[PDB]
Amino acid sequence: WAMALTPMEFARKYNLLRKDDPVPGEEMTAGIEEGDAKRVFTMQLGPYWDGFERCSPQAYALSAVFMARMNRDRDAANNILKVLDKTFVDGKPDFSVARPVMKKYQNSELVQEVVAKHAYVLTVIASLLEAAREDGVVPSSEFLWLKPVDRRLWYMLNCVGRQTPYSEVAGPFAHWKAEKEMGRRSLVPMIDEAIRALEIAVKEVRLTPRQMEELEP
Amino acid sequence: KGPWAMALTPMEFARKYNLLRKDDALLDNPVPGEEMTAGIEEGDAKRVFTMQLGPYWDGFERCSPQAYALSAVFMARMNRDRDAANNILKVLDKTFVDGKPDFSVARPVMKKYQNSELVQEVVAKHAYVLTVIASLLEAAREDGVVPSSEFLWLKPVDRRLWYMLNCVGRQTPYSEVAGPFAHWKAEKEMGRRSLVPMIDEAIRALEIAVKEVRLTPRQMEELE
Repeated sequence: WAMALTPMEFARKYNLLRKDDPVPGEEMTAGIEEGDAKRVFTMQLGPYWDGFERCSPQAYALSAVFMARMNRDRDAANNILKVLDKTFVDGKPDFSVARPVMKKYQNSELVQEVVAKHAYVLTVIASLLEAAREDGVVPSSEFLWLKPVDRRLWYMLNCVGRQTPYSEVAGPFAHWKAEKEMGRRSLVPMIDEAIRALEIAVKEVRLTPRQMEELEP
Repeated sequence: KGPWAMALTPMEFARKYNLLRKDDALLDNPVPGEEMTAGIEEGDAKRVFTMQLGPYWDGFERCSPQAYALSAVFMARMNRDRDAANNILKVLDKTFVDGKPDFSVARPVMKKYQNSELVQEVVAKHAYVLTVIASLLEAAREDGVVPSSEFLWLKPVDRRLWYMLNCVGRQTPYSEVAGPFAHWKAEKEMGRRSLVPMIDEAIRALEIAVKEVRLTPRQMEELE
C-alpha cells in the first residue's frame, strides 16, 4: 500500500531542506527553502475549476455523488458508488454513470453556491464533500478505488473534516481553508499556511550528521 | 503492470505461462470450422493450476494475515454477529487510507468463532486455505450481502485471494484462480476435503477458452 509521505519525507523528496543557522534545543535541525516550497504547494493546487466537463473523470464522478447527496438523492449517489465499485472490481470503472446526475444537479442552488466560492477543482470538490456530509457519513471507504486512480484527490478528500492535511495536499488544503476564511474564491494561490506548517514540522525532526553535511546553504 | 493490473484473459494467461502449443489433433485431422487455433500443453497447465492452490489449511493462525482477518469477518457473519464483522471491515478500511492495515483487530473474533459449529463444518470439508475461505464467504452470504467492494484493499496485498473471493457466486472464474476454483468445486462435489489437487476442470476450461481465439498465421507458426 502506497503510504502518505511524512513532512520530512516530503521535504526530502522535493529538495526543500536547507542549512538554517543557534536556537538551543534545535541542534541537528533543518530549514526550508520557502520559495521552492511555495512552488511545490502551488503545483499541488491543481487546475482551476472551469466547468465540470473539464474535471478529470474521477473528479467529475465523485462531484456528482456529493451533489446528489447535497440534494437529498441518496439513490442517485449510491448508484454511482456501486457501479464504480463493481466496474472497478471488473477491471476499469465506468465514470460515465455519473453524467446523468451531473446534468441534473450541477446548476442546483447548493452546488452553485459551492462553485461560486472556490476557484480550483480540488477546493470545489472538497466543499462538495463537506456539504454532502450534512446528508450522511460519506466516508473515503465508499470510494476506495480512488487511491490508485488519483492519489492527490484521494488525499484531499481524506482531509475534509481534518484539521491537519497530509503534506502532499497541504497546498490545496491551505487554499481551500483560505477561500472559506475570505468568503470568496481566490485564483491567487493562498498557500502560506502550508509553508509555515512544513517549517514547523521539519524543525521537530533531527537529522543525522550525514544528513546535516548534505544541507546546501 | 502494477498491484492493480486487470485480470488476465485466458489467452493472456496461456501466453504468460507458455501453455500454448500446436494442436496435434487438428494438425493431423483438420476441421473446417476450427482453423488457426491453439492447444494447451496439459502437463505444464496442471503444474500452473496446482501452483495456484496455495497452502493447505492447517489452523487459522498459519493463514496469511489478510486471509485470517477476512475469515474472521465471514465467521462472524455465519454466526450472525454483523457488528464484529463490520468492526473488522471499518478498521481495515481506516488503515488503508494512509498506512499499513490492522489485521490484529480480527483476533478476538477468530478466538470466539473458529470452533463454532458452522465454521467447523466448512473447515472439515475443505483442505486448502483458499477453498476454506471461499466456503466461509459463501456461507457468510446467507446472513447478508458481503460484497468484495468492502475489501478492495485486498487486491494490492494478495492478488490471488482477491480474485478467489470475487469468484464466489460466479460460474466461470478468472484464469489466475481457475485452479483453486476448480478444486473448491471438486471438494463440494465429492462431499469431502481433498488434498490431492482436483484441477482438471481448469485445464479443460482453458482449452475451450483458448479454442475460441483465432491466431494470425505468424502466431500459428511460432507455436511449438
